[PDB]
Amino acid sequence: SLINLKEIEPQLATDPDSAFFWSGRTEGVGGPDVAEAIAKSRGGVTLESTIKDKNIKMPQSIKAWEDVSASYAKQVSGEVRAVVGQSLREGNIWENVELPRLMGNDNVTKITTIDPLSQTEKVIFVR
Repeated sequence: SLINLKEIEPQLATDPDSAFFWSGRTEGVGGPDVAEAIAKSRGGVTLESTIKDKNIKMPQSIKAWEDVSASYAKQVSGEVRAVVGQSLREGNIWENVELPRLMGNDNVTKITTIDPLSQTEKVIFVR
């Protein structure tokens, strides 16, 4: 592996009701920077903003991101928000790594999606 997962994991923990996820684009609008803007404008964080703001060094590159994404998902609690576009990439981390671990996270109480362009919301899970 390209990273030292065991020492990074504690830094991926998030405050309750603060974690955001994201995937895809709608009419070409989306991606990690748009998700971070939506998240921070609403008082929350993303995986990328956590990595940047907690100064975690990230690049085998795909495996590193999968491991950190899974750890981030495992450590959230409360209400979760996800900026999910209409156009998703086959194999994306949100559907293949993160959302299954959110479903397996007994502390997740709600998942709400937000479109990256319109910001229309949909509740997709209530536990």
